[PDB]
Amino acid sequence: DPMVSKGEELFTGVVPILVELDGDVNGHKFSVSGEGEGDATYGKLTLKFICTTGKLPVPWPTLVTTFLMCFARYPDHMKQHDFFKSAMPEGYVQERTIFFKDDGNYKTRAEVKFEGDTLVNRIELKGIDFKEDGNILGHKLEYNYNSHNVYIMADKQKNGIKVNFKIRHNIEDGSVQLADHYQQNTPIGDGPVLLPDNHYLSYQSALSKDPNEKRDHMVLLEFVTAAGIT
Repeated sequence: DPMVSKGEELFTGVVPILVELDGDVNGHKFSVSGEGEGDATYGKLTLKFICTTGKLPVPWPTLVTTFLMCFARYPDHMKQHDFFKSAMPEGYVQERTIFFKDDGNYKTRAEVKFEGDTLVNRIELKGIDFKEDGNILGHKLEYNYNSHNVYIMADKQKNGIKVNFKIRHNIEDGSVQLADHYQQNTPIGDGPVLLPDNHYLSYQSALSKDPNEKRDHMVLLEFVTAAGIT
């Protein structure tokens, strides 16, 4: 399939990844740069994020979804459902609103595209209506991450896809902080793109630290596989 092959060819190997985020949460201004590589053949990503403005004013875990769906492993039997690679190299806009229960919300707009051999994820994030002493600005979340599937649906009107999913961030008392995700993606380019039938991506995420790193940071190892059309 010559259409589907174009975007596929870009992901057959290990691809360098650049992430840039510019953020403001309740007037806490911060920037994060991230680097690593992704191997979509295996749905694998390896990333390290640095807060370049000092201390991250929010928990790392809350930014994990915001910090690369083109790196999912879509099985062969599902290749006609891979919107994300089909939009490449011209890329796609990923937009979200993320509602933290009993707290504030994040609004994000990201451009995911190739710049030569590097896959770039450029993000702006605005956070509003957060409680200073809430779980987010008060840093009350565990430094870990639960496995979640995420349900991709076609969004014909936007030449694109939508996603809604809920993340549960474990708290230091057995409580969970919910983060209700609404997401839309649309091509940057004008060309044909795949419009999938409903399916989902399964995510597993592990967070760690680098002993040699003195800046505030997050090491992220992720695996992501498409499923749900049998």
